[PDB]
Amino acid sequence: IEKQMDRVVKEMRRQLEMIDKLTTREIEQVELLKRIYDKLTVQ
Amino acid sequence: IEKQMDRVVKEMRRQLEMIDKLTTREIEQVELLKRIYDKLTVQ
Amino acid sequence: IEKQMDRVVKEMRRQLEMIDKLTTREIEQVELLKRIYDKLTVQ
Amino acid sequence: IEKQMDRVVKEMRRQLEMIDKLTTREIEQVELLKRIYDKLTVQ
Ligand SMILES: [Sr+2]
Repeated sequence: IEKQMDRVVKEMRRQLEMIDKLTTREIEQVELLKRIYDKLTVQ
Repeated sequence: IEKQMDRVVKEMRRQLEMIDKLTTREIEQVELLKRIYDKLTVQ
Repeated sequence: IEKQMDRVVKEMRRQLEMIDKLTTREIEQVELLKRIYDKLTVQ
Repeated sequence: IEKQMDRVVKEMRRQLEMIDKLTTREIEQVELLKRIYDKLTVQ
């Protein structure tokens, strides 16, 4: 069963790398949203 | 296999931190989107 | 070790429920984004 | 524990499907955000 647990650890870390990237992309969306809102506010 | 099991548990704790971040950022984004839509729509 | 694997299955399903909710929320963001873009396009 | 291990593998496959969706939707959102920002900015 150690062969299977080995595959699980590897896949979890691969999927986490993907979620990590997603997290970075979401930060950009927030910053872009704030910029868009400012273009719509008098200043 | 206890060593492998420990690795799995720590990856899950790491993943939880990431989901928490995605969840809170998602809220910030949607609230921003609604505000932006309102700035463009007849009130 | 069955006690630990039991906790892993439960936690994975709990975290997936969270990702499932996130997925639904993201669909809304896309639909909201399309509506915002249309308010900015002549028609 | 092989039965529990199988449950874990299937949850991971389910999670992957979800991450794939989040990843593709995120792209659609950012491209929309950039287009919206452009519609509001001097070109
Ligand atoms: Sr988003």
